[PDB]
Amino acid sequence: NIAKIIIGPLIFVFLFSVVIGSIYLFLRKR
Repeated sequence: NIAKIIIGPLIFVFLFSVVIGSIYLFLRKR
């Protein structure tokens, strides 16, 4: 297999997790 193939979902879930996750903190912030 290739590493890139793994980077695809790895970066998609990683980047997305951070983005969406950021809201979890923002909402708490006041």
